[PDB]
Amino acid sequence: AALFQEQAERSEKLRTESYQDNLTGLANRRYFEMQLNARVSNPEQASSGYLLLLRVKDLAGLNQRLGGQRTDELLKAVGEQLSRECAKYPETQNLVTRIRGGEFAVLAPGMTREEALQLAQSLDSALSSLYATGATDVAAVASIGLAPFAHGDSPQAVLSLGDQALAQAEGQGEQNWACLDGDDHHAWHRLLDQALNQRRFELFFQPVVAAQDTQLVLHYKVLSRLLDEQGQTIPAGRFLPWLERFGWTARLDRLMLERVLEQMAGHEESLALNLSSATLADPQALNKVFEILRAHSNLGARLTLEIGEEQLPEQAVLEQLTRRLRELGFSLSLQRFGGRFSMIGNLARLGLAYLKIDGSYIRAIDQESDKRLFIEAIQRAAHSIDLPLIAERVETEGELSVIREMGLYGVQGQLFGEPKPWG
Repeated sequence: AALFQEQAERSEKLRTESYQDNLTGLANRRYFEMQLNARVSNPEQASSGYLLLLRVKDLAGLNQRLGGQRTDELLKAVGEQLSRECAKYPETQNLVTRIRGGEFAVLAPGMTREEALQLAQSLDSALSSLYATGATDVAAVASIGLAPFAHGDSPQAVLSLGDQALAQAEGQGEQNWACLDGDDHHAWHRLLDQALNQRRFELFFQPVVAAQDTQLVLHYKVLSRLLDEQGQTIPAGRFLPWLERFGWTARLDRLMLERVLEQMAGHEESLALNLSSATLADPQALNKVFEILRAHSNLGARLTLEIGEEQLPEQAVLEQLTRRLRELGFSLSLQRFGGRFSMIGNLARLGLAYLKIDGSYIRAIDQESDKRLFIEAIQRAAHSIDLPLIAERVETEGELSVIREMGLYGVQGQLFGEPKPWG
């Protein structure tokens, strides 16, 4: 509709003005804090990783010697070099940010120490091109700091050692980057290859219930758990980066889908299951998926496939993708959605089942008006195309009462039950 188009635009303007750095087009400090806050807390996404901080050298002197305009161009050029170098690490998607003046930050969930050293050094070399270019007249260009973080670290503390790493880089008149002080890489490689071959991944399930009546179950989200040697389960937050590191995500998708379709035959409930970019990229993996769905036409009305917003293929592949699924009787949704409509585009025509809102916007939504205001704008656009919204990571009675007020369709999170075994 022209109505959708207009509502989506308001929504984008609000997203951009709220969460995007005007100058560079990167994310801003608020978005980075929201992400750091949330991305250090949930079991499904990587526990550990690295924070990278980057500080342009002598910003004030540059402004004085080169002028404000020439300095703004350098800042954008720095932002662009940072995007390029981080692109190699798909987990940094949407987490490349400009904090203050000449200070940038990137969060890299799951990144190993070896990878962080590689990024530091490749970024350093990249940025040196900005001196050769004359974009800056400081030969050193910028200071870089890397600091590790784990699940359960306070965001304040993570920023603090990011700052120490950065300060350590500075006291070295010599060397622009510093990394603060596997494994075991080989154990994960063998653990995972075997586990896949042996089908030793369990299905866990988390209820997704109606926001407007929490006793009513909408579907169960399926989550993958790895068994250890003692039949203990390991969370996806820990193993998934390794699978992606080894390039085995598509293997898990295939195993998970066959297993889910086997288990659905014994009951009448609806389920949802991830479909990774890994599966979507290899046409041979994709076709096995269609093959597998064709054989289970009967279950299509009960299974929704979910793609992460950060893993969306081209609108073209997306459009045909929803088309093939619809012919098989299976439905498609987005999860981790952050309102990037200029990236979905033809959304109105996809006939998606729902959009699940990234838990980062939901956390503390009863206490942070910018989040509440942004989700309301998304609900406005979605409402006009009859596309329901489902909030992820609802943990609090306060968050839930606000989601109700906003008239959203669904809610999921600790408040309603953790991922557990079952039917």
